Amino acid sequence: GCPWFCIYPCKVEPICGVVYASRCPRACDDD
Repeated sequence: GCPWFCIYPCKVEPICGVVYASRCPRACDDD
């Protein structure tokens, strides 16, 4: 299943970008 951090992105980087990369493995299959 996809993590909600990756499903519901935010527009404030790099704090969102860092967590995005770390909390969205290929497991999500890009939704």
